[PDB]
Amino acid sequence: RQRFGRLELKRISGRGFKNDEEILIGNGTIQKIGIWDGEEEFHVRCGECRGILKKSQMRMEKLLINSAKKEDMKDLIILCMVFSQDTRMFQGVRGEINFLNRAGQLLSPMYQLQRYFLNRSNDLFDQWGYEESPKASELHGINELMNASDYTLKGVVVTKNVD
Ligand SMILES: Nc1nc2c(ncn2[C@@H]2O[C@H](COP(=O)(O)OP(=O)(O)OP(=O)(O)O)[C@@H](O)[C@H]2O)c(=O)[nH]1
Repeated sequence: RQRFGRLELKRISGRGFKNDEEILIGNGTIQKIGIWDGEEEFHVRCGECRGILKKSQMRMEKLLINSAKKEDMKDLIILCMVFSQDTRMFQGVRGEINFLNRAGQLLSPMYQLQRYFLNRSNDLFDQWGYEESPKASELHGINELMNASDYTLKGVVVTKNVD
């Protein structure tokens, strides 16, 4: 099991293979990043929100989460978008990613990105895009307010709390 900031993950399936790549991100800077290749699925948790994450190389394919405190839902979605290394997430960077840690050093790129988008989720969501919500009975779409809606952040769905 693994941790990516407040994101907690447990592998469900697949294997990732990391390759160092130079990535040209949205603010016109080149970052060196271990890019994970391959299909992978993870149980994911952030605080009280739990879900299933499906990803492939630089692509979040699907994110299924439960209803929870909105701040936990939103952070889970963002952390999953960053963790999946989605190209839309890389392209969403506008500002600088030059955060210093409590030690005077630059955070590593993936941790810059996590810190950046948790701070500027609109830069991510505007870049990410919306699509028609699934109409499968047990799922609904979710907008940037973490409200159920007819449109959803692409690839994200929420389960209803049903007894
Ligand atoms: N897609 C994918 N990402 C992983 C996997 N394992 C670790 N990561 C992520 O890849 C990055 C590098 O993590 P590691 O190789 O485990 O170790 P690290 O380079 O010291 O980085 P940290 O452990 O996060 O401090 C981290 O952001 C992890 O979240 C994996 O199996 N699949």
